[PDB]
Amino acid sequence: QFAKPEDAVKYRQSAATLMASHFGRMTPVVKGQAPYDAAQIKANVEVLKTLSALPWAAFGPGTEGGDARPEIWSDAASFKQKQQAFQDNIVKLSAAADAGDLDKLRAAFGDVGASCKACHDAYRKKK
Amino acid sequence: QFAKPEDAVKYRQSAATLMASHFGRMTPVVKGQAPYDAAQIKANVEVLKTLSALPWAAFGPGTEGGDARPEIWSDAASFKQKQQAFQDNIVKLSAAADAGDLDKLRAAFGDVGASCKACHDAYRKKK
Ligand code: HEC
Ligand code: HEC
Ligand SMILES: O=C1O[C@H]([C@@H](O)CO)C(O)=C1O
Ligand SMILES: O=C1O[C@H]([C@@H](O)CO)C(O)=C1O
Repeated sequence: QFAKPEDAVKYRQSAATLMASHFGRMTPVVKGQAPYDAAQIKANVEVLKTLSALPWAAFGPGTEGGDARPEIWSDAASFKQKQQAFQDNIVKLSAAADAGDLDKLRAAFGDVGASCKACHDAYRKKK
Repeated sequence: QFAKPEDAVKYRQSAATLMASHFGRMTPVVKGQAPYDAAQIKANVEVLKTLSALPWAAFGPGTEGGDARPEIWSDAASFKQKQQAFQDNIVKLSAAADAGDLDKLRAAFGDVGASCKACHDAYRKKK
Protein backbone atom coordinates (compact mmCIF):
# COMPACT_ATOMS: atom_id res chain seq x y z
CA GLN A 1 0.00 0.00 0.00
CA PHE A 2 3.03 2.29 0.02
CA ALA A 3 4.14 4.40 -2.93
CA LYS A 4 7.65 4.89 -1.57
CA PRO A 5 9.60 3.24 1.20
CA GLU A 6 9.26 6.51 3.22
CA ASP A 7 5.54 5.84 3.25
CA ALA A 8 6.01 2.45 4.91
CA VAL A 9 8.35 4.06 7.44
CA LYS A 10 5.75 6.74 8.26
CA TYR A 11 3.04 4.05 8.57
CA ARG A 12 4.94 1.78 10.93
CA GLN A 13 6.11 4.66 13.12
CA SER A 14 2.49 5.90 13.39
CA ALA A 15 1.29 2.39 14.23
CA ALA A 16 3.97 2.16 16.91
CA THR A 17 2.97 5.56 18.33
CA LEU A 18 -0.61 4.34 18.65
CA MET A 19 0.51 1.00 20.20
CA ALA A 20 2.62 2.88 22.66
CA SER A 21 -0.35 5.02 23.73
CA HIS A 22 -2.82 2.16 24.03
CA PHE A 23 -0.30 0.01 25.92
CA GLY A 24 1.32 2.64 28.08
CA ARG A 25 -2.00 4.28 29.13
CA MET A 26 -2.77 1.16 31.15
CA THR A 27 0.36 1.58 33.33
CA PRO A 28 -1.47 3.46 36.13
CA VAL A 29 -4.19 0.80 36.17
CA VAL A 30 -1.86 -2.21 36.38
CA LYS A 31 0.09 -0.30 39.11
CA GLY A 32 -3.10 0.42 41.07
CA GLN A 33 -2.66 4.19 40.79
CA ALA A 34 -5.83 4.48 38.67
CA PRO A 35 -9.03 2.53 39.19
CA TYR A 36 -9.58 -0.79 37.38
CA ASP A 37 -12.77 -0.76 35.29
CA ALA A 38 -12.86 -4.20 33.58
CA ALA A 39 -15.02 -3.03 30.69
CA GLN A 40 -12.79 0.02 30.05
CA ILE A 41 -9.71 -2.18 29.93
CA LYS A 42 -11.44 -4.86 27.80
CA ALA A 43 -12.33 -2.20 25.20
CA ASN A 44 -8.87 -0.63 25.24
CA VAL A 45 -7.14 -3.99 24.82
CA GLU A 46 -9.42 -4.68 21.83
CA VAL A 47 -8.05 -1.52 20.25
CA LEU A 48 -4.51 -2.57 21.13
CA LYS A 49 -5.22 -6.03 19.57
CA THR A 50 -6.07 -4.43 16.26
CA LEU A 51 -3.15 -2.02 16.36
CA SER A 52 -0.72 -4.79 17.40
CA ALA A 53 -1.16 -6.59 14.05
CA LEU A 54 -0.42 -3.53 11.92
CA PRO A 55 3.28 -2.64 11.94
CA TRP A 56 4.67 -5.88 10.53
CA ALA A 57 3.20 -5.54 7.02
CA ALA A 58 5.01 -2.19 6.75
CA PHE A 59 8.47 -3.83 7.02
CA GLY A 60 8.04 -5.30 3.54
CA PRO A 61 10.90 -5.86 1.17
CA GLY A 62 12.67 -2.64 0.21
CA THR A 63 11.22 -0.57 3.11
CA GLU A 64 14.55 -0.06 4.82
CA GLY A 65 14.71 3.23 6.73
CA GLY A 66 13.68 5.00 9.92
CA ASP A 67 15.04 3.33 13.06
CA ALA A 68 14.60 -0.14 11.62
CA ARG A 69 17.82 -2.16 11.80
CA PRO A 70 18.74 -3.84 8.49
CA GLU A 71 18.85 -7.15 10.39
CA ILE A 72 15.03 -7.11 10.28
CA TRP A 73 15.42 -8.08 6.62
CA SER A 74 18.57 -10.21 6.68
CA ASP A 75 17.36 -12.13 9.81
CA ALA A 76 13.73 -12.40 8.67
CA ALA A 77 12.95 -15.64 10.55
CA SER A 78 14.33 -14.24 13.80
CA PHE A 79 12.34 -10.99 13.39
CA LYS A 80 9.18 -12.98 12.59
CA GLN A 81 9.66 -14.95 15.85
CA LYS A 82 9.92 -11.70 17.86
CA GLN A 83 6.80 -10.44 16.20
CA GLN A 84 4.89 -13.71 16.68
CA ALA A 85 5.94 -13.91 20.38
CA PHE A 86 4.67 -10.36 20.80
CA GLN A 87 1.39 -11.13 19.10
CA ASP A 88 0.97 -14.33 21.16
CA ASN A 89 1.49 -12.23 24.32
CA ILE A 90 -1.18 -9.79 23.02
CA VAL A 91 -3.56 -12.80 22.82
CA LYS A 92 -2.84 -13.57 26.48
CA LEU A 93 -3.45 -9.92 27.39
CA SER A 94 -6.82 -10.09 25.48
CA ALA A 95 -7.71 -13.17 27.56
CA ALA A 96 -6.77 -11.47 30.83
CA ALA A 97 -8.77 -8.34 29.92
CA ASP A 98 -11.72 -10.46 28.80
CA ALA A 99 -11.65 -12.38 32.11
CA GLY A 100 -11.76 -9.15 34.19
CA ASP A 101 -8.93 -10.30 36.47
CA LEU A 102 -6.50 -7.54 37.54
CA ASP A 103 -3.85 -10.01 38.75
CA LYS A 104 -3.84 -11.75 35.39
CA LEU A 105 -3.96 -8.42 33.60
CA ARG A 106 -0.83 -7.10 35.37
CA ALA A 107 1.17 -10.30 34.64
CA ALA A 108 0.03 -10.32 30.95
CA PHE A 109 0.80 -6.64 30.60
CA GLY A 110 4.34 -7.24 31.90
CA ASP A 111 4.81 -10.07 29.34
CA VAL A 112 3.69 -7.82 26.48
CA GLY A 113 6.02 -5.09 27.65
CA ALA A 114 8.97 -7.44 27.77
CA SER A 115 8.14 -8.57 24.18
CA CYS A 116 8.05 -4.98 22.94
CA LYS A 117 11.45 -4.35 24.56
CA ALA A 118 13.02 -7.64 23.32
CA CYS A 119 12.27 -6.67 19.74
CA HIS A 120 13.49 -3.11 20.15
CA ASP A 121 16.69 -4.25 21.78
CA ALA A 122 17.49 -6.47 18.75
CA TYR A 123 15.93 -4.62 15.82
CA ARG A 124 15.50 -0.91 16.61
CA LYS A 125 18.40 1.54 16.13
CA LYS A 126 19.63 3.41 19.22
CA LYS A 127 18.24 6.97 19.55
CA GLN B 1 -3.99 9.40 28.28
CA PHE B 2 -1.73 12.28 27.28
CA ALA B 3 0.89 13.82 29.55
CA LYS B 4 1.15 17.01 27.50
CA PRO B 5 -0.98 18.49 24.76
CA GLU B 6 1.86 17.66 22.29
CA ASP B 7 1.17 14.02 23.06
CA ALA B 8 -2.46 14.32 21.98
CA VAL B 9 -1.34 16.10 18.81
CA LYS B 10 1.14 13.30 18.02
CA TYR B 11 -1.57 10.68 18.70
CA ARG B 12 -4.23 12.21 16.48
CA GLN B 13 -1.81 12.85 13.63
CA SER B 14 -0.65 9.19 13.82
CA ALA B 15 -4.26 8.00 13.86
CA ALA B 16 -4.97 10.15 10.82
CA THR B 17 -1.90 8.78 9.02
CA LEU B 18 -3.17 5.26 9.60
CA MET B 19 -6.73 6.21 8.49
CA ALA B 20 -5.33 7.77 5.38
CA SER B 21 -3.44 4.57 4.51
CA HIS B 22 -6.32 2.20 5.19
CA PHE B 23 -8.77 4.42 3.29
CA GLY B 24 -6.57 5.52 0.43
CA ARG B 25 -5.17 2.01 -0.27
CA MET B 26 -8.61 1.00 -1.51
CA THR B 27 -8.59 3.67 -4.27
CA PRO B 28 -7.27 1.29 -6.98
CA VAL B 29 -9.91 -1.29 -6.03
CA VAL B 30 -12.89 1.08 -6.12
CA LYS B 31 -11.51 2.43 -9.46
CA GLY B 32 -11.18 -1.08 -10.90
CA GLN B 33 -7.42 -0.75 -11.39
CA ALA B 34 -6.76 -3.49 -8.81
CA PRO B 35 -8.79 -6.66 -8.36
CA TYR B 36 -11.72 -6.74 -5.91
CA ASP B 37 -11.32 -9.50 -3.31
CA ALA B 38 -14.39 -9.14 -1.02
CA ALA B 39 -12.71 -10.79 1.96
CA GLN B 40 -9.58 -8.60 1.61
CA ILE B 41 -11.71 -5.47 1.55
CA LYS B 42 -13.96 -6.68 4.42
CA ALA B 43 -10.87 -7.18 6.61
CA ASN B 44 -9.31 -3.85 5.65
CA VAL B 45 -12.53 -1.95 6.34
CA GLU B 46 -12.67 -3.63 9.77
CA VAL B 47 -9.26 -2.12 10.48
CA LEU B 48 -10.44 1.25 9.16
CA LYS B 49 -13.55 0.97 11.43
CA THR B 50 -11.38 0.67 14.49
CA LEU B 51 -9.02 3.43 13.42
CA SER B 52 -11.91 5.73 12.47
CA ALA B 53 -13.07 5.97 16.11
CA LEU B 54 -9.66 6.96 17.48
CA PRO B 55 -8.77 10.56 16.62
CA TRP B 56 -11.69 12.31 18.31
CA ALA B 57 -10.71 11.48 21.90
CA ALA B 58 -7.36 13.19 21.23
CA PHE B 59 -9.00 16.60 20.63
CA GLY B 60 -9.81 16.86 24.33
CA PRO B 61 -9.90 20.12 26.20
CA GLY B 62 -6.56 21.91 26.21
CA THR B 63 -5.06 19.88 23.30
CA GLU B 64 -4.86 22.83 20.94
CA GLY B 65 -1.98 22.51 18.47
CA GLY B 66 -0.84 20.85 15.27
CA ASP B 67 -3.06 21.69 12.28
CA ALA B 68 -6.19 21.65 14.38
CA ARG B 69 -8.20 24.86 13.97
CA PRO B 70 -9.23 26.43 17.31
CA GLU B 71 -12.84 26.33 16.05
CA ILE B 72 -12.80 22.59 16.85
CA TRP B 73 -13.08 23.67 20.50
CA SER B 74 -15.17 26.84 20.24
CA ASP B 75 -17.63 25.16 17.79
CA ALA B 76 -17.71 21.80 19.60
CA ALA B 77 -21.24 20.83 18.52
CA SER B 78 -20.46 21.54 14.87
CA PHE B 79 -17.20 19.54 15.05
CA LYS B 80 -19.03 16.65 16.76
CA GLN B 81 -21.57 16.61 13.88
CA LYS B 82 -18.73 16.38 11.30
CA GLN B 83 -17.21 13.56 13.26
CA GLN B 84 -20.52 11.73 13.74
CA ALA B 85 -21.40 12.09 10.01
CA PHE B 86 -17.99 10.63 9.19
CA GLN B 87 -18.45 7.75 11.59
CA ASP B 88 -21.97 7.09 10.25
CA ASN B 89 -20.49 6.94 6.72
CA ILE B 90 -17.87 4.46 8.03
CA VAL B 91 -20.80 2.27 9.21
CA LYS B 92 -22.24 2.35 5.68
CA LEU B 93 -18.81 1.44 4.25
CA SER B 94 -18.65 -1.52 6.75
CA ALA B 95 -22.06 -2.64 5.46
CA ALA B 96 -20.99 -2.38 1.82
CA ALA B 97 -17.75 -4.30 2.50
CA ASP B 98 -19.65 -6.91 4.52
CA ALA B 99 -22.14 -7.37 1.65
CA GLY B 100 -19.36 -7.98 -0.92
CA ASP B 101 -20.89 -5.56 -3.44
CA LEU B 102 -18.36 -3.48 -5.42
CA ASP B 103 -21.01 -0.99 -6.63
CA LYS B 104 -22.09 -0.31 -3.08
CA LEU B 105 -18.49 -0.23 -1.93
CA ARG B 106 -17.50 2.47 -4.45
CA ALA B 107 -20.50 4.69 -3.53
CA ALA B 108 -19.85 4.24 0.24
CA PHE B 109 -16.17 4.91 -0.23
CA GLY B 110 -16.98 8.18 -2.04
CA ASP B 111 -19.28 9.22 0.86
CA VAL B 112 -16.55 8.54 3.44
CA GLY B 113 -14.07 10.52 1.37
CA ALA B 114 -16.39 13.48 1.14
CA SER B 115 -16.84 13.36 4.96
CA CYS B 116 -13.08 13.35 5.53
CA LYS B 117 -12.74 16.38 3.22
CA ALA B 118 -15.74 18.28 4.73
CA CYS B 119 -14.13 18.15 8.15
CA HIS B 120 -10.70 19.14 6.89
CA ASP B 121 -12.10 22.03 4.92
CA ALA B 122 -13.72 23.45 8.10
CA TYR B 123 -11.37 22.37 10.89
CA ARG B 124 -7.88 21.67 9.54
CA LYS B 125 -5.37 24.51 9.02
CA LYS B 126 -4.09 25.08 5.47
CA LYS B 127 -0.66 23.52 4.76
C1 HEC C 1 9.53 -6.15 16.65
C2 HEC C 1 8.75 -7.46 16.52
C3 HEC C 1 8.80 -5.11 17.49
C4 HEC C 1 7.84 -5.27 18.50
C5 HEC C 1 7.26 -6.53 19.03
C6 HEC C 1 7.51 -3.96 18.89
N1 HEC C 1 8.18 -3.01 18.22
FE1 HEC C 1 8.01 -1.04 18.37
N2 HEC C 1 9.37 -0.76 16.92
C7 HEC C 1 9.99 -1.76 16.21
C8 HEC C 1 10.81 -1.25 15.23
C9 HEC C 1 11.68 -2.06 14.27
C10 HEC C 1 10.71 0.12 15.28
C11 HEC C 1 11.38 1.14 14.39
C12 HEC C 1 10.47 1.53 13.21
C13 HEC C 1 11.08 2.56 12.28
O1 HEC C 1 11.08 2.36 11.02
O2 HEC C 1 11.57 3.61 12.79
C14 HEC C 1 9.79 0.37 16.33
C15 HEC C 1 9.42 1.66 16.79
C16 HEC C 1 8.64 1.92 17.93
C17 HEC C 1 8.40 3.24 18.43
C18 HEC C 1 8.90 4.57 17.90
C19 HEC C 1 7.97 4.89 16.71
C20 HEC C 1 8.18 6.26 16.16
O3 HEC C 1 7.20 7.00 16.28
O4 HEC C 1 9.27 6.60 15.58
C21 HEC C 1 7.57 3.05 19.52
C22 HEC C 1 7.00 4.12 20.44
C23 HEC C 1 7.36 1.66 19.64
N3 HEC C 1 8.03 0.93 18.65
C24 HEC C 1 6.55 1.05 20.59
C25 HEC C 1 6.24 -0.32 20.77
C26 HEC C 1 5.43 -0.87 21.76
C27 HEC C 1 4.64 -0.10 22.84
C28 HEC C 1 5.42 -2.25 21.56
C29 HEC C 1 4.73 -3.34 22.35
C30 HEC C 1 3.29 -2.96 22.76
C31 HEC C 1 6.28 -2.42 20.44
N4 HEC C 1 6.78 -1.26 19.93
C32 HEC C 1 6.57 -3.69 19.90
C33 HEC C 1 9.84 -3.13 16.46
C34 HEC C 1 8.97 -3.74 17.36
C1 HEC D 1 -13.06 16.00 11.55
C2 HEC D 1 -14.33 15.30 12.05
C3 HEC D 1 -12.20 15.08 10.68
C4 HEC D 1 -12.54 13.97 9.91
C5 HEC D 1 -13.89 13.35 9.74
C6 HEC D 1 -11.33 13.52 9.35
N1 HEC D 1 -10.27 14.26 9.71
FE1 HEC D 1 -8.36 13.99 9.24
N2 HEC D 1 -7.82 15.58 10.34
C7 HEC D 1 -8.66 16.36 11.09
C8 HEC D 1 -7.98 17.31 11.80
C9 HEC D 1 -8.59 18.37 12.71
C10 HEC D 1 -6.64 17.16 11.52
C11 HEC D 1 -5.47 17.93 12.07
C12 HEC D 1 -4.88 17.24 13.31
C13 HEC D 1 -3.68 17.96 13.91
O1 HEC D 1 -3.65 18.20 15.16
O2 HEC D 1 -2.74 18.32 13.13
C14 HEC D 1 -6.59 16.05 10.63
C15 HEC D 1 -5.41 15.56 10.02
C16 HEC D 1 -5.37 14.57 9.02
C17 HEC D 1 -4.17 14.19 8.34
C18 HEC D 1 -2.76 14.73 8.52
C19 HEC D 1 -2.23 14.02 9.78
C20 HEC D 1 -0.78 14.27 10.03
O3 HEC D 1 -0.08 13.26 9.96
O4 HEC D 1 -0.33 15.43 10.33
C21 HEC D 1 -4.56 13.19 7.47
C22 HEC D 1 -3.68 12.43 6.50
C23 HEC D 1 -5.94 13.02 7.64
N3 HEC D 1 -6.48 13.88 8.61
C24 HEC D 1 -6.73 12.08 6.99
C25 HEC D 1 -8.11 11.79 7.12
C26 HEC D 1 -8.83 10.83 6.41
C27 HEC D 1 -8.28 9.83 5.38
C28 HEC D 1 -10.16 10.92 6.85
C29 HEC D 1 -11.38 10.14 6.41
C30 HEC D 1 -11.09 8.64 6.22
C31 HEC D 1 -10.11 11.97 7.81
N4 HEC D 1 -8.88 12.51 8.00
C32 HEC D 1 -11.26 12.40 8.51
C33 HEC D 1 -10.05 16.21 11.12
C34 HEC D 1 -10.83 15.22 10.53
O1 LIG E 1 4.95 1.82 26.36
C1 LIG E 1 5.91 1.19 25.92
O2 LIG E 1 6.28 -0.06 26.47
C2 LIG E 1 7.38 -0.53 25.65
C3 LIG E 1 8.57 -0.85 26.55
O3 LIG E 1 9.01 0.35 27.20
C4 LIG E 1 8.21 -1.88 27.60
O4 LIG E 1 9.41 -2.18 28.32
C5 LIG E 1 7.70 0.60 24.69
O5 LIG E 1 8.76 0.57 23.88
C6 LIG E 1 6.78 1.59 24.84
O6 LIG E 1 6.60 2.74 24.16
O1 LIG F 1 -7.05 9.43 1.57
C1 LIG F 1 -7.58 10.48 1.94
O2 LIG F 1 -8.91 10.79 1.56
C2 LIG F 1 -9.21 12.04 2.23
C3 LIG F 1 -9.68 13.05 1.20
O3 LIG F 1 -8.62 13.32 0.28
C4 LIG F 1 -10.90 12.55 0.43
O4 LIG F 1 -11.31 13.61 -0.42
C5 LIG F 1 -7.92 12.48 2.89
O5 LIG F 1 -7.80 13.67 3.49
C6 LIG F 1 -6.98 11.51 2.74
O6 LIG F 1 -5.73 11.41 3.23
